[PDB]
Amino acid sequence: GVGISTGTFNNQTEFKFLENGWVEITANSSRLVHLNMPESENYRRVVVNNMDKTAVNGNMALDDIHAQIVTPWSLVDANAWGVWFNPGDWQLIVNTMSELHLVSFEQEIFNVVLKTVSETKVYNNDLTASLMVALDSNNTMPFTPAAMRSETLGFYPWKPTIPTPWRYYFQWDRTLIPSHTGTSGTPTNIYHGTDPDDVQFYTIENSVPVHLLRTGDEFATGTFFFDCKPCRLTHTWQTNRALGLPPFLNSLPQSEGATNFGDIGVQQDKRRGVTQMGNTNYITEATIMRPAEVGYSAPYYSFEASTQGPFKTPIAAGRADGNPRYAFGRQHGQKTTTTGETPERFTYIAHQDTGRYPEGDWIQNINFNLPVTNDNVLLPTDPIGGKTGINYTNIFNTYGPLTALNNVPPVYPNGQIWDKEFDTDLKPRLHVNAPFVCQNNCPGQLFVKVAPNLTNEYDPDASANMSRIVTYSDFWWKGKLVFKAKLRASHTWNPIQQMSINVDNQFNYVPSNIGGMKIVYEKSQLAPRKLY
Amino acid sequence: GVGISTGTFNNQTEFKFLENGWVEITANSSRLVHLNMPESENYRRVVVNNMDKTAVNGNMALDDIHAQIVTPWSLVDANAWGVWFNPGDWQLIVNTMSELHLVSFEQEIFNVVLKTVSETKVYNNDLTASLMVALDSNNTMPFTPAAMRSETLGFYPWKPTIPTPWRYYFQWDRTLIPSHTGTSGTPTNIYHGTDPDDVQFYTIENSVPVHLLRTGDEFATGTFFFDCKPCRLTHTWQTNRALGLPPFLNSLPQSEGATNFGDIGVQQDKRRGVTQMGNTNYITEATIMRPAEVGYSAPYYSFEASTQGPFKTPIAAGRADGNPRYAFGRQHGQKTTTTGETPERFTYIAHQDTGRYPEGDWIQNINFNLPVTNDNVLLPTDPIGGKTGINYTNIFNTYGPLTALNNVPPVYPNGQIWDKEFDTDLKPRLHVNAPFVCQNNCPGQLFVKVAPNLTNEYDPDASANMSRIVTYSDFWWKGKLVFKAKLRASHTWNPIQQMSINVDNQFNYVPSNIGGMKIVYEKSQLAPRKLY
Amino acid sequence: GVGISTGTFNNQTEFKFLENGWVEITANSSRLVHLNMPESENYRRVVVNNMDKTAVNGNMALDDIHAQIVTPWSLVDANAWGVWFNPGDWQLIVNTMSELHLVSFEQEIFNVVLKTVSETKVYNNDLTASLMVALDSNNTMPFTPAAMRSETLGFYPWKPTIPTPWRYYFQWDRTLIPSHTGTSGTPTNIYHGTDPDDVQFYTIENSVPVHLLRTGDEFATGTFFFDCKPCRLTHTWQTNRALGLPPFLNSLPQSEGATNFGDIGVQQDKRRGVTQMGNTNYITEATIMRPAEVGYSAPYYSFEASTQGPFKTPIAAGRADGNPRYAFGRQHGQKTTTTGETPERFTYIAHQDTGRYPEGDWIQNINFNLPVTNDNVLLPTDPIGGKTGINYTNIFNTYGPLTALNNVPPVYPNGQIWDKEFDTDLKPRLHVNAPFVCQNNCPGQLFVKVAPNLTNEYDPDASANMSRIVTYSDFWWKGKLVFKAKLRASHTWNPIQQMSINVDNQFNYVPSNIGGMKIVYEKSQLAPRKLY
Repeated sequence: GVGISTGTFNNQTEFKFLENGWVEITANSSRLVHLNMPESENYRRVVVNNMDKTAVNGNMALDDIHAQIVTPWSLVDANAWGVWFNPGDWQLIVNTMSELHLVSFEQEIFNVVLKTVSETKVYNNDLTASLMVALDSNNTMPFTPAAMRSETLGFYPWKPTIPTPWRYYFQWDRTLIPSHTGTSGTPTNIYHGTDPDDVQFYTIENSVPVHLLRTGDEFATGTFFFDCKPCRLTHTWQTNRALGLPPFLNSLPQSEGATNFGDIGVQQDKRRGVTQMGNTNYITEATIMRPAEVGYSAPYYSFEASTQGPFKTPIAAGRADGNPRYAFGRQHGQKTTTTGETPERFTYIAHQDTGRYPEGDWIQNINFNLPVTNDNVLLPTDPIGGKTGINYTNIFNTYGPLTALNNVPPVYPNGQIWDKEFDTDLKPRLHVNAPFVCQNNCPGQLFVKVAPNLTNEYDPDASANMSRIVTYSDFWWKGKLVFKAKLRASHTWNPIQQMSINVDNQFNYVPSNIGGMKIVYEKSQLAPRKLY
Repeated sequence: GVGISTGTFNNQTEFKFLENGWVEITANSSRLVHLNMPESENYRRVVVNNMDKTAVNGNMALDDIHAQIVTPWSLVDANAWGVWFNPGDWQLIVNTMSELHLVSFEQEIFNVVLKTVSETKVYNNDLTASLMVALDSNNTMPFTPAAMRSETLGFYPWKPTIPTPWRYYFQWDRTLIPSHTGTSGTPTNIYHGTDPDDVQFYTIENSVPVHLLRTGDEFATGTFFFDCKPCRLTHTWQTNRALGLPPFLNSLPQSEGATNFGDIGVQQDKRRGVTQMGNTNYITEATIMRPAEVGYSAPYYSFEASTQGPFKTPIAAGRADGNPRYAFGRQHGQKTTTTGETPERFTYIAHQDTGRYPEGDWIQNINFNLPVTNDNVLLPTDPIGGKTGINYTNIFNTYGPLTALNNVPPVYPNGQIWDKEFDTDLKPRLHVNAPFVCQNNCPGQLFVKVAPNLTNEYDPDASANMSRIVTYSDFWWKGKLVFKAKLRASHTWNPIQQMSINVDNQFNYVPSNIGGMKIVYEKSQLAPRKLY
Repeated sequence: GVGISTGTFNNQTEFKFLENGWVEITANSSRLVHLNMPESENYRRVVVNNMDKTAVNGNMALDDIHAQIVTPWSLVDANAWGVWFNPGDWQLIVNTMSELHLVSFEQEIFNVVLKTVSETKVYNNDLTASLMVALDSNNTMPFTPAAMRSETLGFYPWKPTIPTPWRYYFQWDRTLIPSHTGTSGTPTNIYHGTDPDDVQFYTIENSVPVHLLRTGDEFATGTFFFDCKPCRLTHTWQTNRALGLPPFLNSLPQSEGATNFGDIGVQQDKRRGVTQMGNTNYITEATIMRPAEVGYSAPYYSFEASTQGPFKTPIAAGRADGNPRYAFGRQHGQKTTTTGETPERFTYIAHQDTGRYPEGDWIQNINFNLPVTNDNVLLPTDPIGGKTGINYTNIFNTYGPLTALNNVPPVYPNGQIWDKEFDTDLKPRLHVNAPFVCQNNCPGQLFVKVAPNLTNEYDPDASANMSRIVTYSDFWWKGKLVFKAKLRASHTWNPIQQMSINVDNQFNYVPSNIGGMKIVYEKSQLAPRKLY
């Protein structure tokens, strides 16, 4: 009713230790969401064209041209690690567990309170107004993860959070011929328009049922059950130079110190083994036959153009290319007492050794006369195309049927948790934005809107926008996310790397004297893992 | 007891011909293994740094820098084809069978005899000494196939074989900037050390239970059961130029001879068919649309660098790149009466036609004015980067979603049989060192050590190494490997290629007058196979 | 029999994760023990009198006078943490667990091998000689923990260890009047003898049954079951100044920085609360009434004399007094490749805040005129007895009925595990040498001896010692120690302190190039714990 609560606040993380070494992690996240009324109750088709910056030669990468439908609805996203875990629970997980599954997810919206402003300002209660809630359970509306724009719910359970205004990409065409500082003419930079065979205009009213929650009702999305593969919390260190049986050392050091080394007392052209160079007698560590390849090379800072513009070719694993950079604001980890619109940024350097170092590659003639001449070698310091700053490693792809990679690690607290799978015939082997991927069905999105509050002077035949009573809602969101983890076992004599608190990172986990909080980024895959 | 045998010698290969065309091949292999006591009963951390050879400009491929833990244990490896088959059984298999499965594997160690030397030299029996045996059934210790260093058991049932000293790769860091003969400065060549987050020190005592076998006991590893895909003993010959319906010959030869040819009596710009060149009217054999691609191109003699140095990028299929070179000694096929430390070497040229011929590739402009000019073509004789000895085929990768390949063929007798699967998220499609790959569980490794035989003057608080009685063991190893094969059927009018003995390879299978034996290499995939 | 093994080597640590958050830790420890024959097959009564060092005035603390029975038996002690755990398992325990119980213990002696030396030296096998084993299950013989002399078994599973020769304290009397550098006469320093009412001569032959193990038998002590209280792996930080409700801050900082503080905006003589100073109006943090007292003060470096000499009064908790110092050799953690008889030493600084800081104490008159004069205060800088270097805190005891303490933390790897309880009427509340204490029954001690090997010329009526054949044994010891632990839960927003590997302590867990190992000391009680 009017004076009866419809739910309970719960932001606890429960660890249930089943036997066989399996744990169930139930993460409860409760927030107070504050929502304003839409600036315009109509769907808009907007085109963004930044030719002022791209007409300058050499600024192709600064392209921001697109077309989007702007919607009077807001999205409630909880697809980020920080919504569900604090630094302590994250430490427990990444120090005690080895793998991690994703079992269940459920949401509720309760304790809705709608108010109106009258201008001093007076705030009255609209006991009869309503909040429209929609849940796209069938996944008809386009998927839109907020964690890539850093627009999820806040990371603090005691701070009210806002939802993000919903919008999606409309089709368009765009051609942008690249150039450089010093081109003669004017490269083609035109927004072509829209292809009528690709137009797709979605509406929440025509696709999903909408509930009208007043002050005393409750919305509960039933528990969605995932079916995915487990994310590993252990990293690998073995490249192709550390796979298999090492060479037998005929001379071992006698006075163990700093610069006393061992010696394989056999000439390199008189050693035993297998090699994939069928015209050479040298058996070394760079030449011996390994089972497969750990990682691959890819053209870095390469821009492929398609029917809607240029985009950076994504890289699977990093070494700075391949390392994701996160920028975010005060709701999502930045010091809540800073001033200015400059976001906080960090580059996540993963622990896994699966990337390449292009300054150490080279290609030499098949004759293999081992002291290489200049005409029989291609170095990462040789001009390709006549460009002093472009070498062959920029146009090099070594992805073949022998490549072994690892999935991306969880990024606390700004990374995604789950992700949609592409609705194509041949699916990609991994995403670079989320460790988990919903294969067939993925949790539905939760849209919220505040119902129109009309005045007594409303004319539908008026070109001007309708006149509404200034209304704003605040409700409570609750979510339950259930994981299944395995507890890790020690297989080495030596201890391993763990996450801990020390004198340097001490004040990142406690608030300041003025209530300033922050959530620094923590690494997930700490413990090593034997690859082969 | 002391005078009771604990096992039996069996080195027979049994062929059980079940109906439906399925055969069970039970290979029994018995050897007499001779083991010395460890040179040092401690684990050693050794670093090998060969900067004396790599400080010379142009010798990057001669890198042998690494770090390894040297272990007082020895490994007993039987993962090679020659341990289980002689030339006759191999002929029978590769001439009568079509596919080949891997069913079962089991090992036993029996008839242990431990002796001590007293210095003339007197050899006494230690009836109370013990031999430590460990079996890593859970696969905790790092995998180490010996067939890549040619350190498996011997290939002759009447020759005593030795086990190889066990060791494994310790983590390290290494950067080696490549150069050539004629570089100005000194390229960076430094051994950085070890990253504490990747240190992994394994011990047999802390990971596996150890049995202490005296003179009258017996160790038996239970039968391990594989679950893999069958290796095919038939090769394919069809490239992309021999797929589908040939063109109709309107003029057929009338006087069949040597140089009388047929003629497609239709102009090339007036033929019917499908082509993936949507701007040309020519339909030829180089242009017509084939279902997919058989093979791929890969950058050959390419060296990718990672956190531990440079390594050769492995190639799936060869045509000399892609063809494995095997070097080995007198236990593994070399003439047992040769003198010198020079190993015997051979390059295995496979029968399958899935590689490329870079001297016959080229890339031409999309305009396709068929008599090509110079500015509209890129040949394998054009300098890339200004290097006379490097052309575009060295930096070329044509591996896409349309590539069809074949697994690697068995290499008798020096090739591996089975292999571990990489413990990564995304697994490689094939290994280049073994036809079979254990997907989840793979047979455990068998470590042997001779227990410490202490004297009466032992002080644990002495910095010097302990004083031991010179002890050596000799035991008997038995192994059973069970395959399942299918018998092949003839589908062509013409006979096929078979392996046979002739006047040229006659004395490779019989011993000399001084007892000299040898096992030459034989090819496995002889019979053709229709690909499409 | 002669050529049949009687046991198996097992040095694995198994973690069985039962549900409800309880884990069973089964630690298996296997060693190869080397034993020589006794230097004399008789019991000796020896008196050690070091008057050469104590006759010098001021050297009372260098007293080493005592009387001991030296026994031809050796003790096999496994009461140390390093025998059962390596750094990895210790990291797992002290990072994942909260408490720790002690469930079970069992030992076995197997694979006995006895040999004789003949002098070059020849080592023959005595198939008929025997090894005497005794197990004091009824605890008749005096208890003797070896970990206080650092004489337990070795910490490395791959190094042969020796047992310690057994001996125990015989009664004696001793008076040593203390003095200083500059005393006039000669203080009384005399060894009085033995009181006939306290003589106690124990023998293994008259108290325990002895088994005679030949080459082919096995001794197994049944599983002993403890019943003790759990050791906590969490430390406390709250002293008496951090107990209860803090004072209300009427002025809170507005510009949170480094030196911006809060203010209790109430005068100290106008505050509300309870105080145990019934004649003062001041309510501060040093004066407010706390529930009880956390810790106590004790006279530090105090020497109490009794009927057998002076001894240091033991201290419960440390802050350097109260902090135990461990000295040990190459079997017990020191670098196994060092040279010299200097042992390695470390002082264990515990994490718990329960000690005192005598430089911050003082006693002032009961009148409590707050700005203290000199005649109304006693500072830690005031001479007591006229001695410039002795203040009142040296003779101060604040142990009362309001004192709350914590038990001692486990010390890896040199600390004890369990301990006997004193057989007195009123028992102490805690020991300072072991976290666990056997209340009624404690595991029996395991004595080993090599049986006399007589020659053909033996006369019992000869005053000279018997002539024996030089004999030495080596056997295998196995032990199983079962703990029950609870897995810890996170109750704070901030992470906690964990043990980890880093660039500084990296090479303490991996061996050198010459096989040099070491076990550095690790702290046990890392995570905080709310006391009140």
